[PDB]
Amino acid sequence: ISLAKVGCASQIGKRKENEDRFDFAQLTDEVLYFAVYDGHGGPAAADFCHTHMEKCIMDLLPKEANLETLLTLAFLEIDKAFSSHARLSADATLLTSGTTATVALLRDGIELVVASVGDSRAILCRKGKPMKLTIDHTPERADEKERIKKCGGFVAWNQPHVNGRLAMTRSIGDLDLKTSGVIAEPETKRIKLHHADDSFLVLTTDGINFMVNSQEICDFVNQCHDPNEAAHAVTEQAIQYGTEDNSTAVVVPFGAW
Ligand SMILES: [Mg+2]
Ligand SMILES: [Mg+2]
Ligand SMILES: [Mg+2]
Ligand SMILES: [Mg+2]
Repeated sequence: ISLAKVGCASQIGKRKENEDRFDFAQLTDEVLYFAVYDGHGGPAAADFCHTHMEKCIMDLLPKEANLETLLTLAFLEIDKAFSSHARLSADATLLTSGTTATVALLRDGIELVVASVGDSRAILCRKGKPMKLTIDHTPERADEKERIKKCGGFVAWNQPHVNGRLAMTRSIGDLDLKTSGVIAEPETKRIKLHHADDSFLVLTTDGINFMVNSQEICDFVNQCHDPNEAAHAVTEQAIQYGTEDNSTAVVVPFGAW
Protein backbone atom coordinates (compact mmCIF):
# COMPACT_ATOMS: atom_id res chain seq x y z
CA ILE A 1 0.00 0.00 0.00
CA SER A 2 1.22 3.49 -0.88
CA LEU A 3 0.46 6.63 1.15
CA ALA A 4 1.81 8.98 -1.52
CA LYS A 5 -1.38 8.02 -3.37
CA VAL A 6 -3.83 8.96 -0.57
CA GLY A 7 -6.04 11.84 -1.67
CA CYS A 8 -7.56 14.43 0.65
CA ALA A 9 -9.37 17.74 0.37
CA SER A 10 -10.82 19.97 3.07
CA GLN A 11 -12.89 23.02 2.25
CA ILE A 12 -14.11 25.56 4.77
CA GLY A 13 -17.50 26.42 3.30
CA LYS A 14 -19.44 29.41 4.59
CA ARG A 15 -18.04 29.13 8.13
CA LYS A 16 -15.66 31.30 10.10
CA GLU A 17 -13.24 28.47 10.96
CA ASN A 18 -12.46 25.10 9.41
CA GLU A 19 -12.77 22.67 12.33
CA ASP A 20 -12.22 19.43 10.35
CA ARG A 21 -9.01 17.47 10.96
CA PHE A 22 -7.59 14.38 9.28
CA ASP A 23 -4.54 12.16 9.53
CA PHE A 24 -3.09 8.98 8.07
CA ALA A 25 0.11 7.12 8.82
CA GLN A 26 1.94 3.82 8.79
CA LEU A 27 1.75 2.90 12.47
CA THR A 28 3.72 -0.35 12.48
CA ASP A 29 4.86 -2.71 9.71
CA GLU A 30 1.42 -4.32 9.75
CA VAL A 31 -0.99 -1.50 10.72
CA LEU A 32 -2.08 1.50 8.67
CA TYR A 33 -4.18 4.29 10.25
CA PHE A 34 -6.70 6.71 8.69
CA ALA A 35 -8.93 9.24 10.47
CA VAL A 36 -11.20 12.27 10.15
CA TYR A 37 -12.22 14.49 13.04
CA ASP A 38 -15.10 16.94 12.63
CA GLY A 39 -14.70 19.44 15.44
CA HIS A 40 -17.29 21.79 16.93
CA GLY A 41 -17.38 24.37 19.69
CA GLY A 42 -13.74 25.12 19.07
CA PRO A 43 -11.12 22.93 17.37
CA ALA A 44 -9.60 21.87 20.72
CA ALA A 45 -11.13 18.39 20.69
CA ALA A 46 -10.44 17.65 17.00
CA ASP A 47 -6.85 18.84 17.41
CA PHE A 48 -6.45 16.73 20.56
CA CYS A 49 -7.51 13.57 18.74
CA HIS A 50 -5.39 14.44 15.72
CA THR A 51 -2.44 14.92 18.06
CA HIS A 52 -2.88 11.90 20.34
CA MET A 53 -4.99 9.20 18.68
CA GLU A 54 -1.95 7.50 17.15
CA LYS A 55 -0.26 6.95 20.51
CA CYS A 56 -3.39 5.55 22.20
CA ILE A 57 -3.54 3.01 19.37
CA MET A 58 0.16 2.14 19.30
CA ASP A 59 0.40 1.69 23.07
CA LEU A 60 -2.55 -0.74 22.86
CA LEU A 61 -1.38 -2.68 19.79
CA PRO A 62 0.95 -4.97 21.82
CA LYS A 63 -1.83 -5.65 24.33
CA GLU A 64 -4.96 -6.30 22.24
CA ALA A 65 -5.38 -8.42 19.14
CA ASN A 66 -9.10 -7.74 18.55
CA LEU A 67 -8.91 -4.39 16.75
CA GLU A 68 -12.60 -3.63 17.35
CA THR A 69 -11.89 -3.98 21.05
CA LEU A 70 -8.68 -1.96 20.63
CA LEU A 71 -10.36 1.08 19.09
CA THR A 72 -13.16 1.03 21.67
CA LEU A 73 -10.53 1.31 24.43
CA ALA A 74 -8.62 3.92 22.43
CA PHE A 75 -11.73 6.08 21.99
CA LEU A 76 -12.73 5.93 25.65
CA GLU A 77 -9.13 6.43 26.72
CA ILE A 78 -8.65 9.48 24.53
CA ASP A 79 -11.94 11.03 25.67
CA LYS A 80 -10.93 10.59 29.30
CA ALA A 81 -7.67 12.30 28.34
CA PHE A 82 -9.49 15.21 26.72
CA SER A 83 -11.73 15.65 29.79
CA SER A 84 -8.71 16.14 32.04
CA HIS A 85 -6.93 18.38 29.56
CA ALA A 86 -10.04 20.58 29.35
CA ARG A 87 -10.89 20.73 33.05
CA LEU A 88 -7.32 21.82 33.78
CA SER A 89 -6.83 24.60 31.25
CA ALA A 90 -7.65 28.27 31.73
CA ASP A 91 -9.97 28.33 28.71
CA ALA A 92 -13.49 27.42 29.81
CA THR A 93 -14.66 26.95 26.19
CA LEU A 94 -12.81 23.62 26.02
CA LEU A 95 -15.65 22.26 28.17
CA THR A 96 -18.00 22.89 25.25
CA SER A 97 -15.54 21.58 22.65
CA GLY A 98 -16.26 18.31 20.92
CA THR A 99 -15.53 16.32 17.81
CA THR A 100 -16.59 13.35 15.78
CA ALA A 101 -14.04 10.63 15.28
CA THR A 102 -13.95 8.11 12.42
CA VAL A 103 -10.81 5.94 12.53
CA ALA A 104 -9.77 3.07 10.24
CA LEU A 105 -7.08 0.47 10.92
CA LEU A 106 -5.84 -1.79 8.12
CA ARG A 107 -3.93 -4.82 9.41
CA ASP A 108 -1.71 -7.04 7.20
CA GLY A 109 -3.03 -5.26 4.11
CA ILE A 110 -6.20 -7.36 4.40
CA GLU A 111 -8.14 -6.69 7.63
CA LEU A 112 -10.03 -3.38 7.66
CA VAL A 113 -11.54 -2.29 10.99
CA VAL A 114 -13.44 0.99 11.32
CA ALA A 115 -14.66 2.69 14.51
CA SER A 116 -16.56 5.95 14.71
CA VAL A 117 -18.58 8.26 16.93
CA GLY A 118 -20.63 11.03 15.33
CA ASP A 119 -21.93 11.73 11.84
CA SER A 120 -18.71 11.61 9.83
CA ARG A 121 -18.65 8.58 7.57
CA ALA A 122 -16.53 5.76 6.20
CA ILE A 123 -17.44 3.79 3.09
CA LEU A 124 -15.69 1.22 0.92
CA CYS A 125 -15.94 1.33 -2.90
CA ARG A 126 -15.21 -1.91 -4.70
CA LYS A 127 -16.07 -2.12 -8.41
CA GLY A 128 -18.02 1.14 -8.19
CA LYS A 129 -20.51 -0.09 -5.52
CA PRO A 130 -20.43 1.40 -2.01
CA MET A 131 -20.58 -0.45 1.27
CA LYS A 132 -21.41 1.61 4.37
CA LEU A 133 -18.91 1.01 7.18
CA THR A 134 -20.56 3.44 9.63
CA ILE A 135 -24.01 4.49 10.81
CA ASP A 136 -24.59 8.08 11.93
CA HIS A 137 -25.21 8.73 15.63
CA THR A 138 -28.14 11.15 15.52
CA PRO A 139 -31.23 11.57 17.74
CA GLU A 140 -33.44 10.19 14.93
CA ARG A 141 -32.09 6.75 15.88
CA ALA A 142 -34.55 4.97 18.17
CA ASP A 143 -31.79 3.23 20.11
CA GLU A 144 -29.83 6.47 20.51
CA LYS A 145 -32.92 8.44 21.60
CA GLU A 146 -33.62 5.91 24.36
CA ARG A 147 -30.16 6.23 25.87
CA ILE A 148 -30.47 10.02 25.80
CA LYS A 149 -33.67 9.92 27.86
CA LYS A 150 -32.56 7.06 30.14
CA CYS A 151 -29.59 9.27 31.08
CA GLY A 152 -31.78 12.34 31.68
CA GLY A 153 -31.28 14.38 28.51
CA PHE A 154 -33.73 15.65 25.95
CA VAL A 155 -34.01 16.39 22.23
CA ALA A 156 -35.03 19.82 20.91
CA TRP A 157 -35.84 20.86 17.36
CA ASN A 158 -35.13 22.97 14.30
CA GLN A 159 -33.79 19.69 13.13
CA PRO A 160 -33.20 17.36 16.11
CA HIS A 161 -30.48 18.42 18.59
CA VAL A 162 -29.53 16.78 21.88
CA ASN A 163 -30.36 19.18 24.75
CA GLY A 164 -30.81 21.86 22.09
CA ARG A 165 -27.02 21.87 21.55
CA LEU A 166 -25.60 18.76 19.86
CA ALA A 167 -26.75 17.41 16.50
CA MET A 168 -25.27 13.94 17.31
CA THR A 169 -25.53 11.41 20.13
CA ARG A 170 -21.94 10.20 20.50
CA SER A 171 -18.68 12.16 20.43
CA ILE A 172 -15.27 12.85 21.95
CA GLY A 173 -15.44 15.73 24.42
CA ASP A 174 -18.65 17.69 25.09
CA LEU A 175 -17.93 17.19 28.79
CA ASP A 176 -21.24 18.60 30.04
CA LEU A 177 -23.41 16.43 27.81
CA LYS A 178 -21.61 13.21 28.81
CA THR A 179 -23.98 12.77 31.77
CA SER A 180 -27.00 13.32 29.50
CA GLY A 181 -26.16 10.32 27.25
CA VAL A 182 -23.56 11.60 24.76
CA ILE A 183 -20.94 8.85 24.97
CA ALA A 184 -17.49 8.28 23.46
CA GLU A 185 -17.91 4.57 22.78
CA PRO A 186 -17.76 3.76 19.06
CA GLU A 187 -19.68 1.40 16.91
CA THR A 188 -17.23 -0.82 15.02
CA LYS A 189 -17.07 -2.90 11.85
CA ARG A 190 -14.54 -5.50 10.67
CA ILE A 191 -14.16 -6.65 7.07
CA LYS A 192 -11.63 -8.42 4.83
CA LEU A 193 -10.48 -6.66 1.65
CA HIS A 194 -10.92 -8.28 -1.76
CA HIS A 195 -7.96 -10.33 -2.98
CA ALA A 196 -8.62 -9.48 -6.64
CA ASP A 197 -10.56 -6.20 -6.96
CA ASP A 198 -9.27 -2.75 -6.11
CA SER A 199 -11.17 -1.19 -3.23
CA PHE A 200 -11.13 2.38 -1.93
CA LEU A 201 -11.72 3.68 1.58
CA VAL A 202 -13.46 7.08 1.74
CA LEU A 203 -13.76 9.09 4.96
CA THR A 204 -16.07 12.12 4.80
CA THR A 205 -17.40 14.78 7.18
CA ASP A 206 -21.07 15.73 7.37
CA GLY A 207 -20.63 18.77 5.13
CA ILE A 208 -20.12 16.40 2.21
CA ASN A 209 -22.61 13.78 3.40
CA PHE A 210 -25.44 16.34 3.53
CA MET A 211 -25.38 16.57 -0.27
CA VAL A 212 -23.35 13.64 -1.76
CA ASN A 213 -24.65 10.18 -1.01
CA SER A 214 -22.43 7.11 -0.88
CA GLN A 215 -23.09 6.09 -4.48
CA GLU A 216 -22.10 9.44 -5.94
CA ILE A 217 -18.89 9.20 -3.92
CA CYS A 218 -17.97 5.94 -5.65
CA ASP A 219 -18.71 7.55 -9.01
CA PHE A 220 -16.20 10.32 -8.25
CA VAL A 221 -13.62 7.78 -7.05
CA ASN A 222 -14.28 5.57 -10.06
CA GLN A 223 -14.26 8.34 -12.66
CA CYS A 224 -11.41 10.62 -11.53
CA HIS A 225 -7.74 10.07 -12.24
CA ASP A 226 -6.07 9.78 -8.83
CA PRO A 227 -7.56 9.91 -5.33
CA ASN A 228 -6.28 13.47 -4.95
CA GLU A 229 -8.48 14.72 -7.76
CA ALA A 230 -11.37 12.55 -6.57
CA ALA A 231 -11.20 13.98 -3.05
CA HIS A 232 -11.06 17.58 -4.30
CA ALA A 233 -13.78 16.73 -6.81
CA VAL A 234 -16.22 15.53 -4.18
CA THR A 235 -15.69 18.32 -1.66
CA GLU A 236 -16.16 20.88 -4.42
CA GLN A 237 -19.31 19.13 -5.61
CA ALA A 238 -20.76 19.38 -2.11
CA ILE A 239 -20.10 23.14 -1.98
CA GLN A 240 -21.77 23.60 -5.35
CA TYR A 241 -24.86 21.59 -4.41
CA GLY A 242 -25.39 24.03 -1.52
CA THR A 243 -23.44 22.78 1.47
CA GLU A 244 -22.24 25.43 3.90
CA ASP A 245 -20.47 23.44 6.64
CA ASN A 246 -16.81 22.44 6.48
CA SER A 247 -16.34 19.60 4.00
CA THR A 248 -13.54 17.06 4.18
CA ALA A 249 -12.98 13.91 2.12
CA VAL A 250 -10.12 11.45 2.33
CA VAL A 251 -9.65 8.83 -0.39
CA VAL A 252 -7.46 5.79 0.30
CA PRO A 253 -6.60 3.34 -2.51
CA PHE A 254 -6.05 -0.32 -1.65
CA GLY A 255 -4.29 -2.67 -4.02
CA ALA A 256 -5.65 -6.08 -4.82
CA TRP A 257 -3.54 -8.28 -2.52
MG1 LIG B 1 0.26 12.23 13.17
MG1 LIG C 1 -17.50 20.93 12.23
MG1 LIG D 1 -23.57 17.84 12.27
MG1 LIG E 1 -19.53 19.29 10.30
